[PDB]
Amino acid sequence: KVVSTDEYVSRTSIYYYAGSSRLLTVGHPYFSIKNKKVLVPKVSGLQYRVFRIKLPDPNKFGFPDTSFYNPETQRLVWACTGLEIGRGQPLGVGISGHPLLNKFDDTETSNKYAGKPGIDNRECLSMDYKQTQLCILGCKPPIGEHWGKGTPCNPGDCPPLQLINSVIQDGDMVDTGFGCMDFNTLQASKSDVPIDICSSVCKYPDYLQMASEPYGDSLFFFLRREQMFVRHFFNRAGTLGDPVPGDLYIQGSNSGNTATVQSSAFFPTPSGSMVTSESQLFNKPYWLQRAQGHNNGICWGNQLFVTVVDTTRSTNMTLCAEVKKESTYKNENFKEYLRHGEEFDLQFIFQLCKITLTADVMTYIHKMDATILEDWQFEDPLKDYMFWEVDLKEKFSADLDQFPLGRKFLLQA
Amino acid sequence: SKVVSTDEYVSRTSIYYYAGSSRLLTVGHPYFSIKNTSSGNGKKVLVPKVSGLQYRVFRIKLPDPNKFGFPDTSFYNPETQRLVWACTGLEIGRGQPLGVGISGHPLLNKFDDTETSNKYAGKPGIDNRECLSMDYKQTQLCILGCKPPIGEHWGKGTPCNNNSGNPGDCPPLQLINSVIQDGDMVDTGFGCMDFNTLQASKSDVPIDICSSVCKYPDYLQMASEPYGDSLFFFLRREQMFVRHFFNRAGTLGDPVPGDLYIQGSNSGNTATVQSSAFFPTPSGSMVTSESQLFNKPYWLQRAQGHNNGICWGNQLFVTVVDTTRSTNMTLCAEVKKESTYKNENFKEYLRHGEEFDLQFIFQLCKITLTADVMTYIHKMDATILEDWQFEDPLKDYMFWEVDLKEKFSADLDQFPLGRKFLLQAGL
Amino acid sequence: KVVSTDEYVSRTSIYYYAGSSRLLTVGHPYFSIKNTGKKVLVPKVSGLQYRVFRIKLPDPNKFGFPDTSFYNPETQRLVWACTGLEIGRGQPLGVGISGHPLLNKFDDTETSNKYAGKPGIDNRECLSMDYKQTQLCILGCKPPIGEHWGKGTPCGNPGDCPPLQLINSVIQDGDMVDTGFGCMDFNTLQASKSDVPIDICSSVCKYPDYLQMASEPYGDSLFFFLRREQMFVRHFFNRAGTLGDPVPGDLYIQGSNSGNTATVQSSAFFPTPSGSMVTSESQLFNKPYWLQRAQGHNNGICWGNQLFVTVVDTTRSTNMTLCAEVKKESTYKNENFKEYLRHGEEFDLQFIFQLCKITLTADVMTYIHKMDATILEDWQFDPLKDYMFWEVDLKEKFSADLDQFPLGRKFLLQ
Amino acid sequence: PVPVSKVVSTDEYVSRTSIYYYAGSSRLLTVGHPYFSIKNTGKKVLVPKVSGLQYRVFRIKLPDPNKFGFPDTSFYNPETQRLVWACTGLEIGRGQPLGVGISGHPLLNKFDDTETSNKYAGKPGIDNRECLSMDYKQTQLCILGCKPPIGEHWGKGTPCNNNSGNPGDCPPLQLINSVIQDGDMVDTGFGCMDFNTLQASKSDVPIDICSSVCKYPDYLQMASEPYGDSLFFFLRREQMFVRHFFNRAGTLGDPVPGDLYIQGSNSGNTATVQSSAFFPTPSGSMVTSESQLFNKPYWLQRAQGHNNGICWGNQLFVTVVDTTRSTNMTLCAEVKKESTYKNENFKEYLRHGEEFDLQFIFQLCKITLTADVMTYIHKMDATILEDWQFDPLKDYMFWEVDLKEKFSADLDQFPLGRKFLLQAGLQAR
Repeated sequence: KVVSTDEYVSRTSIYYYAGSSRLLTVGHPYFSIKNKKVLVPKVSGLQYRVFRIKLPDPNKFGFPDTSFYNPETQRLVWACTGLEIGRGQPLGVGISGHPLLNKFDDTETSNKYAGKPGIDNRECLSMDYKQTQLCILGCKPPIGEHWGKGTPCNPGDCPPLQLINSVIQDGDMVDTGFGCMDFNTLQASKSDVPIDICSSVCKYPDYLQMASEPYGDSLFFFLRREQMFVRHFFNRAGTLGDPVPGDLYIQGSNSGNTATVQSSAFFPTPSGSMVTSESQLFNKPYWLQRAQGHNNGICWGNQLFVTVVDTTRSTNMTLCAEVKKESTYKNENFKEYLRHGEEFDLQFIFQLCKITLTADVMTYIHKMDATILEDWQFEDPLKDYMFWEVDLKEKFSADLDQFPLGRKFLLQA
Repeated sequence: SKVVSTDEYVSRTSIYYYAGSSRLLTVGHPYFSIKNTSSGNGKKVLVPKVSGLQYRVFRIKLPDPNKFGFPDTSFYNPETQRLVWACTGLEIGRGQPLGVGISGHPLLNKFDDTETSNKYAGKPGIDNRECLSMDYKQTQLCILGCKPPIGEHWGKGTPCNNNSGNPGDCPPLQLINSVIQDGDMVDTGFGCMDFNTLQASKSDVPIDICSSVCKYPDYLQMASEPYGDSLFFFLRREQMFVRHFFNRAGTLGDPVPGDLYIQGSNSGNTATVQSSAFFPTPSGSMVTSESQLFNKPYWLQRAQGHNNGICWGNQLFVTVVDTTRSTNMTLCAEVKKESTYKNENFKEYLRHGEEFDLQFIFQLCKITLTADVMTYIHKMDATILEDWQFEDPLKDYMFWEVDLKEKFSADLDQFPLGRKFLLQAGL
Repeated sequence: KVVSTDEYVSRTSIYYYAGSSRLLTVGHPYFSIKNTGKKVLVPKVSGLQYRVFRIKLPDPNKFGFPDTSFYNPETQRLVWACTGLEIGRGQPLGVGISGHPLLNKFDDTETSNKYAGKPGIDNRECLSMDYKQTQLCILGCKPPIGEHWGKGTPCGNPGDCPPLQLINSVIQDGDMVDTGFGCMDFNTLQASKSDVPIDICSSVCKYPDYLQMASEPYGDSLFFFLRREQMFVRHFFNRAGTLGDPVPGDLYIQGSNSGNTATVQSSAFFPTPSGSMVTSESQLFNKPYWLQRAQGHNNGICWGNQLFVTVVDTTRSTNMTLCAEVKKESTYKNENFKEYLRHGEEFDLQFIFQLCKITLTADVMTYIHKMDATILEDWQFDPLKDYMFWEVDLKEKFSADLDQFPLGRKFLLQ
Repeated sequence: PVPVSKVVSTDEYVSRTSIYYYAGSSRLLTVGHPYFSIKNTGKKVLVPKVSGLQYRVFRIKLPDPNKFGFPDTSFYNPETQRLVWACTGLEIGRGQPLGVGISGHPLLNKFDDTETSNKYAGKPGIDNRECLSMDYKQTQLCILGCKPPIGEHWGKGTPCNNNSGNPGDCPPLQLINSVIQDGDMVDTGFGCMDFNTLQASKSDVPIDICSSVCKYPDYLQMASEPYGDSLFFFLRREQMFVRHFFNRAGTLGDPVPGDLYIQGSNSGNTATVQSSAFFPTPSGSMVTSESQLFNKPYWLQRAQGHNNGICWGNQLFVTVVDTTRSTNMTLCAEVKKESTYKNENFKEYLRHGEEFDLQFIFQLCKITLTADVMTYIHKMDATILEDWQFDPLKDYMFWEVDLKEKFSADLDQFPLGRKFLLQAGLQAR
C-alpha cells in the first residue's frame, strides 16, 4: 500500500551544501519579560528548539543546465543526505527554582513527630534538572506527548488524566524530572514545581507514535541521551487527597505524638549529574543512509524540521549592575539579573532527486499529501505553530569544499 | 522418555507475520488502590495501584493458525499436519520519559541514624516512627515464553514439630515458588519476601510493599525445567547501593551474645545495649538511555531450552520490570480560590502512568502428526492435541490480556518492527 | 622435575554433566544462635562468608559405564578432569549492612573536630556500615589457602603492641572474607572486641594467598580464579583508648593552654569502608566458565575424585528484617514487637567433566607416588576431616545425556 | 659500526641469544607504622615507617653472567665477547587485600569550612588547629630501568645577592631533581614539594608527609635522556577529586588587592576580610580490581629509549607505587582485664603491611668487543668495561633483592616461566 520512496524517487549525483551560519538567542531562563509584548523572551536550556528550514524549490531553482530532467513528465525534490548540528558556548548546567516552593519536611533521614502545616510553609528552593540531549529530523514537525486534564465525567477532587498528542513548537519545555504534564492545569497552587515550568506544559517526544506513522515524514532518525537521579526526598504541604488506607499500618495511639499521620505526598528532586564532552550528540556529522520509515529523507514541500534538546549548555549567566557607586558594599546598591544564551549552527548536505510523474505515481503522491502535487503545478496549516524559521533559499552552493560539512562529505560520505 | 528440541518435530515455513498491540496505557496510584471506601462496596476499584515497581505480565493471544484465513493453504496438509506460531522477533516499546519515583511510609519504624553519631541514651519509648521516603533499587528485566514466568520469595514457614511457639518468636522462613502475575511487586532493596506475614507491624518497609509480596524471578528453576516453556530468553539489569544506615525500634529478638563485646559499666550510659537491628535504605542511582533494555528489537535465534520459540496454545507471555520510568506525577487541585495562599485550600494527589507498545514477528510452522510425535506431544501437554481436534488452569491468575486475533498482517514492511525484520534476515 | 598433566594424562571424548540442584542455607548474618545448651538453631549465614564446596565425584574406575572398552584396566586407570563450570546464584542483588552497638568510634574527624573535650570512661556508639564488595571463585582439587595477620611470638609489658606474623591456613566454609579492615585475627589483635563490627570482631578474616597457590609446584589448589573487589572510604573516625604510639615531637609545634590544645587528640584514625553499587554487568556468576588451560601443571585433573569450589559473593548480601507481634492491640507500641535479622544464600553448581585415562608405566607410577602416594593406593594397583566444608555429593548425579541440562546445552554450542 | 659521536640503540651492538632464565624473589614482606618510625628514644629504629603512600624502589642484583656456571659455554667466545642480561618480562606480585588507608594530623591547620556556610564573623585566636584525617590521591605506577629513577619536587630556592629578605616572607621556589629512593613519599594531593622546608608550621598537611618530601617522577626528563637507562618503560594510573574546602589560620601573606572586591563598612562584620588561603582535601575514590597494574605479566618488546632492556652492571631497578592496598590495621592491646569496659584499659596502635613477589625472565646477550664498541661503551659508562676485565649509589636507600643464587633455566617450574613459554610460543626444554 505505502511504499519506500526508493521505488518512485530517482536519485541524481548532484549534491548541494547549505549552512545557516551563526544562530543566537538570548533571554531570561525562567520567564519572558512582558512590558502583551515581549522585551526579553524566555530562553532556557530546558526548551525544545524546533527549526523550520526553508529550501529553494528545485523546480524553480536557477539551475544552469535544465537538460537532466523533463518538466513535461518529471518534477524535482530535495533529499537530505547529511546534517551537522553545531553548538557553541561551553558545557555547563543551569538551575531552576521557586521562591515559594511547596516543600514541607525533608523525609530522607529525620522527620519526627510532629509539626503540622499551618498556613504557609513554602520555602525558597532550587535544583538542577534531568539532563536530556535529543535531535529529531523530518520533513513534518515532530509530535510529543504529555498528561492533561480530562473530561469531568468535588472542589479539590483529583483531576482525571488523559494522554495528549500535540506538535512540539519552538520554546516548548522538555520534561525535567517531574514528568511530561500540563502543570498549568494539573497543579493549581503554582508552587509544586519551579517557576520555569509551573505554568508551562512539559512535553516528551511520542517516539512510538511517530515511528508507526505509515509514511514516516516526522521521523527520519533520532538520537537521544537522558539521565537523572533522585537528589532529595521531600513531602508536600496541603491536605492529602488520598489518605493512606488503614490496612497498611497500625495507627498511632491517641494522646500520642503519632495519632495524626503526616502527609505521604512525597516528591523527589531530580539531578542530571555530570555533563561531559564524550556524551555529546552534536558538533559531529550525521549521514542519513537509510531512514527508519518509508520516507527515505525526501524533503516534501521543500522544507525540513530539525528538533533539538540540549541541556548540556544550560549555564545561566549572573549579571550584576550598580545602582549607586559607593566606597563600601551595600546590598541595596546592586541589582541581580539572569540571562541565558543558546548558539547553533545548522549545516546540511542535500541530494537532487527527480520524480517521473506516471499515472500510478501521481495517484500515490495525491493520497500521501495532495499539497505536493498542487505546489508542483502539474493558507499554510502550520502557521498557527511556533518555529525558529531558517531561510536557506539563497544559501545553496554547489562547491562543497568551501564549507566545513562539505569537506567532510568529500571524505567521509 | 527424553525431551528433545522442538526442531526435531516442528518444520519452519518461510511465512512470516507481524502483530502489534498499539499503545497500552494504565494510570493509577503508585502506593495503593483506591476502592470507593465510603459510598459503596470494597471491591469497586476507582483507581488501581499502578507503580513502576510492579511486574507487567502480558498474556498475548494469537489467532489459531489452523483456523486462520490464509490466502494459500497449499503449504501444509490438514490431513496429516497442524500449524503453530513461532516467535522470531520482539520489540518492547516504552513511552513516557525516563525518571525515578519515590516511595515511603508516614510511620516507618526508623529509630536512630547509625551512620556517624549514635551516642548512648537509647531507650525508644512507645512510638518513635517517622515519616520517611526513599528511592528503590533499579531493575530492568524482560522474560519471554509461552507459559507464565515463575518467581521466588521468602514466606512464613511452618514451625518445627513438637516445638513451641511463644508469641513473638522469630518466624520460620520458607522459599516459595509461584507464578508471577501482573501487578506483583519486584524486589526493592529489602529482598524478595512476603511482607504481609513476615513483618507484622506493617511499618518496617514503605506502604507500597508492606502488605505485598515482593518476588524475584527463579531464573535457575525456569532454566532447568525440561521443556523450557517459561524461558525462551531473558534480559535483566539490576543495580543498587546503600544510602542510609538505620536501626529499628521494638525489642531486639536475638540479643548480641556476650562473647562478642565487653559490656558497659552500670551507673554509666552504656549499661543497656542499643538495638543492633540495623537496616539500610536502598538507592537505584542514575537512570540512563544507554542502559535501556527496551525500545530496541530482540531476535530469537536459539532459545535456551528445548522449546525454540514455539507458542503452544497460541499464546505467549511477556514479562517486564522497568523502574527507569517510575516518575510519580504530583497533582494538586484547588478547594477555594483566594487572593492569598493557604495550605488548607489545596489537596495533593499522586498518579503514575505506564505506556507500552508490544511488537512481534511470528513464523508459521507445521507439525507432521506421526505416531511417535503425537505420543511425545501427549506426554508434554495433552491439551495441545485436544485443541487441534486430531477449564483453563491460568484463569485464576491476573494478566494484562493482549488480544491479537484481529491484529496479524503479512505485509511486514508496513510496520516498524517488520521493516527492521526485512533488513536483519535479508529477506 | 614437575611436569604438566598433559604429558601423562590422556583425554577421551566422553563428557558428563553434574548438577547439585538447589542449595539453600538461612541464618543470622552476625552470629550463631544457641538453644533453649550447646546447639546451633540458626547458623551464622552471611554474604561476607567464604562458601567452600567440597564436591565428591564418582570413582570412574568403579563407575557403571555403558561402554568400558575405551581403556585397559590392567595397565590404565581413570580420573575426571573439569572442563566446565557454572556457579548459579539465586536471590536478588542487594547489599547488607553490619554494625556494632558498642563500636569504638570517638570523633568524626572529617570536617570539624575542635579541641574541646577529654575522652572519658566509655564513649562507644551504635554504628553500622556497608562492607567492601568482593566477588571471587577459586577452583582446584585441593582446598584453597588463605592469608591473614595473627599474633606472633613475644620475643614484654601488658599494653604493648602485639607482634605481627603473616599466617597461612586452609580456607574453610563459613570463614569470613576481608571487609575493609584487613585480613587479621580480630579475636587476638583487637582486645576490646569493639574496634570492628560484631560479625568479624571475634573472627579471623582471610584473604586468598594467590601468590603462594600459584607458586606451589603441582598447582592442585588453583586451576583458575576470578576476582572483583572494590571499596571506598565513607567516613573518617578516630579511636578512644590510650594512643599506644604517641606522635613524635619532630612532627609538630606543640599547643598552648590558651588554645586548649596542649594535649593532642588521638591520631588513631580509622576509616569506614563502602562497597558502592552492585550491578548486573559486574557479575561473575550465572554464566559458564570453561577451563581450557589451567595456570599450573595440574590442568584440571580431579585427583581423589573430588573438586573444591570456593566462592565469595557479597552482591546478594541483603539481610531481611523480620518482625513478629507479641501482643495484638489496636494501637502501636514498640513493646509489642520483636525485631530479627535473617539472611539466605542460594546456589546451584553445574559442572561438565571429561573422562581421562592414565597409562601406569614404571616412570608414571614413580612420578605419581612422589606427588601423592594415596592416589595409587586408592586405585588398588584423610587429613581434611578436621576442616569444615559444604559437602556436595555428585556420586549419583552424573549424566551422559548432556542436552537435558542447562550447562550441557551451553556446552554443546561452545 | 657504532659511531662514538652519536648514541644508538643497543640493538646495534648487543647480540641476543635464545638463552632465557627465570628469577624470582619469593615473598617480600615489610610491616611498620603508616605515619612515622618508632625509634629507641640516640637514633635506633625499632619499628620502621611502612605506608602505601611510599615509593618502593627495588635494586635487583643479578649474577654476573661472565662468571656464571653455564653447563655449555659454546654459544659465545670468551676471547672476543662479553655477556650481559637483558630483561624480557616482569610480573610484580602483590599480596594483601585491596583497601584504602587514611592519614591525618591531630593539629591540622584548618580554620573554617569554606564550602557552604562561612558567615562573618569569626575571631582567629591563638590556636584553632583541629584533629582531622583524609584519604589521599590514588596512585599506581611501575618503572623499570638499569639505573634508579629520577623524581621532581619543589624545594626552597637560593636567595642570591639579596639578604634584605624579611622573616616570614614567601620562600623562593625551585624545581629539584633527585634519585627516588625506597621509602620516599609519593605526592598525595598537596603537590610534590619539600614540606619540611616550605611549610614551617608543620601543621598544614598530615603528619605522614609534613616533614617529608613528596616526589613525582620526572617522566619527561627520564624519557629525553640519551642512553635511556632509567626508563625502559612505565605504567601509571592516578586519580583524585576534591572532598572538602577549607582555609588556613595564620596571617595571609599575599592579601587580596583592593581592585578585586568592594570593601565592607568599618562598623560592619566585613571590614576585616577572612583568609582566602584556601586548601582542599583530596580523595582517591574507589579502588577496583579492574584497574590493577600489578599481578599481571608485562613483556618488554621494545623500550622507548636506546637501552632496550640491557641490565648494564648486572643490576635492575623496579620502582612501584601502589596506594590500592593501603589499609592500615587497627591493633588493640589490653592493659587491665576487667569485667566492664573502660577506655583507659586499652591501647590503640596502627600497623601497615606490604606484600610483594617480584618475578623476572632474563635473556642472555653477547657483545663482540671490537674497537668501535669498546670506545662506545667507554664513553657511555667506563665501569662496564672495567668490570668485564677486558658503587656511588650506596648513599641511597633501596630495597635490595639478591637474585645471584636464584636464576634457573627450568622455565616451566615457575609461575612467570609458564606464562613466558606460552607468550613466546616455546615448549619446555
